[PDB]
Amino acid sequence: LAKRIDAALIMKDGRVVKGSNFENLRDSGDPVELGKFYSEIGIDELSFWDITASVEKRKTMLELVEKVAEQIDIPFTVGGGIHDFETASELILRGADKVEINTAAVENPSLITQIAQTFGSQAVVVYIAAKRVDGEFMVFTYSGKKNTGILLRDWVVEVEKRGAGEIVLGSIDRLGTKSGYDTEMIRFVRPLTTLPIIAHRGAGKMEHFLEAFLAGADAAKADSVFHFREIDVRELKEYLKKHGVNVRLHH
Repeated sequence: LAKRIDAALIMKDGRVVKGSNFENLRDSGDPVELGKFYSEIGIDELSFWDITASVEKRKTMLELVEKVAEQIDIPFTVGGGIHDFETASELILRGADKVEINTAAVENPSLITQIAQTFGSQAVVVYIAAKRVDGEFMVFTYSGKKNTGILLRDWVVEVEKRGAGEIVLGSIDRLGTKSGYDTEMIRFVRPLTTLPIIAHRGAGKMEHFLEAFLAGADAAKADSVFHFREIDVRELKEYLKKHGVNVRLHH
């Protein structure tokens, strides 16, 4: 399949955290307007991550999903504190194409299977945050605070066995950096799974996306480099096509 370019948006209380630099938008911090714009200029899929406070979170995420499904015609994923099947279900039914889970999946891998059995594997995205510790890739939960002691190698295989549809591979060793995606980590995971691999963390320039795809990623996700206009999405896709990457340009 064509390589995918994904834009991630962090949100809180229905607002894009730290907004964006697109002066042309009516509200540069509105996730619906920003997402529709990305879909117009060439983003392939959107992912929304919510960090709203606990008492308003459930209704806030449902309203978000409802609004973006109305206005956007590319697939989108929703995530952020999704801990059980009922929460995932009502978000998909309200409009999301996919849900993203991480900590709750590590603590109860059967949750992956639970969601897939009603919504299909393609609705389940598992985010794996990994980091080198004493020479081994380890899986971390709770926003990177807990070394689970689980080897990246083992968790990737279990995630696929449990029925996930795709994996986001986030390198904690690259967060906040602009030196490139963790291509060693991507190459390490690639032989272990047939699932689509979405690269995350470290992107700083268009060449980093080419590197990630050469490493075996099926998609590359980024956020601030797009929102603050360090990389133009249309230029990025033209650059990748130029150098041989296959990218795309109900009763």
